[PDB]
Amino acid sequence: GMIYPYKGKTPQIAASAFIADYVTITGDVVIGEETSIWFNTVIRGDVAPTVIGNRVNIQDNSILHQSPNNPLIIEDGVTVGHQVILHSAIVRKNALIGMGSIILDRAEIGEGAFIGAGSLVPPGKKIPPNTLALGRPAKVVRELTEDDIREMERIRREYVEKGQYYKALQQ
Amino acid sequence: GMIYPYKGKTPQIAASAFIADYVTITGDVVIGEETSIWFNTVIRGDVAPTVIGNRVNIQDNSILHQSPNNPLIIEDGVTVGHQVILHSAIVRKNALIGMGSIILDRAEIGEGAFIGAGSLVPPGKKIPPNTLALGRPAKVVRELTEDDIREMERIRREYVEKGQYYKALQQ
Amino acid sequence: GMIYPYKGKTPQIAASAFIADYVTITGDVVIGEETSIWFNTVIRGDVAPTVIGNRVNIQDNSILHQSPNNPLIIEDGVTVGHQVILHSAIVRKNALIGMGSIILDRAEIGEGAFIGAGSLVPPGKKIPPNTLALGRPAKVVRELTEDDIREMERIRREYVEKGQYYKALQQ
Ligand SMILES: [Mg+2]
Ligand SMILES: [Mg+2]
Ligand SMILES: [Mg+2]
Repeated sequence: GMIYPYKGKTPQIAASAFIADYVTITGDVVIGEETSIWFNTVIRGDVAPTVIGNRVNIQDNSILHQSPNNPLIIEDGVTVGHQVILHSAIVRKNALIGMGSIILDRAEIGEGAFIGAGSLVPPGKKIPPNTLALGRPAKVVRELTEDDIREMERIRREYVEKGQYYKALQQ
Repeated sequence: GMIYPYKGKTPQIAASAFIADYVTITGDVVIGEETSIWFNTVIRGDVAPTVIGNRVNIQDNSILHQSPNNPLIIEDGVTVGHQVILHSAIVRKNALIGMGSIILDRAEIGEGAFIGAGSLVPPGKKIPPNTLALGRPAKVVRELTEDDIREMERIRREYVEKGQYYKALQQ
Repeated sequence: GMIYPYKGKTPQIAASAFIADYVTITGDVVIGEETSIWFNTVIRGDVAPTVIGNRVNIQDNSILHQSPNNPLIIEDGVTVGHQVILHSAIVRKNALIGMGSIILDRAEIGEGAFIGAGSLVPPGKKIPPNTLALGRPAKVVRELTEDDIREMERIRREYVEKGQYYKALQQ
């Protein structure tokens, strides 16, 4: 793993966090408790602040960055799939970002919302809490069911465990 | 090059296989002879079985993973383009996956099929063998001319050559 | 950072160029003065020549490659966003390729053109200089305003400086 400062700012990573290999984190970045950053993921906090909560999982090959004056916020329990681009996005508690998705500047993903795989959420777009949105540009296609919420809950719990397991293996 | 075991399962890589730098391979994964896994690709076998045939090429920055109970099967001679996401997908012999595509769960890609760049094959979708499928979601547009099929044999064979060449350089 | 020669040709990189960690560059590749190749980017020059001008920035997780007899050309001042796939593209002076885009074989991006995020420019497609192209397939929708051009100027100016800043930390 690579850690780099930027103009006097360095990442603040919880001790329980898992930082996979070939990951790069730089600048003004805060990573919460039990959160896991998977393989080859890049997080450059050299434009605006980046705050990632607890028990969050940033899956493999993702890119997190920002545009001027637009902080990147990822609250507790969030799941972000493989190869996702988060650019100054605001991702509220428990949301899930489908793999291969691009979440643009100031777009706000509602609490518990689910973004389908391969979607593009345009600048400033707000996705209502607990809904399913997908497409390019992403549109809400329906609100979530209790079965969807159960699986989202299962996914983030699973990843907390996998992160701890891989963290151990890193010996 | 990073190899990790996962819960009792450890990657089994053929001797003639080329595993590029910054590649990560974990758990229940099996890689065949003469296949090449290119730069930054991530293959996490921690959800379900992953089997990769012989003479296969998985190009740069790809992500291979699985959903529960859905193995990831990639038969012989398959060409996986740059930065592709394969999730519990079943790719039949000699098929070609265009760069930037996303093949989702239980989606089966028929033998000799050609998935156009930037495509997204939805969960459970079956793609007829010997056909060309494009779009998001991918739709079959036509059949492959003998010329197409020969360009695929040319690519497939070419990557076995490059695979062994870079493998030599590595050493 | 990995630097590999290919079939007797080794990458020629200006001394002022910044090459981030986990970057892989091989073969027939020329990188100009002060350009910055960001984290996890892959530049494989093993099929056709690749020439990258000066003060260019290739952002994190991008992949540059070619098709037979189709050189990959990127002139001075070009900005290519995160996770971009450039395959035998001809990118003219000062153009900007939005993050998550796929620019295909023989496609040419006119001087100062701006490709919107997540776009796909099909093979052979030509984008007029100083225009905004969006979508998949991408389509020209309008012309760039005066401060759109001003912003583009600001962008490549910061990356030239940011690359030099990170370059120093690297040492
Ligand atoms: Mg950026
Ligand atoms: Mg997965
Ligand atoms: Mg290629």
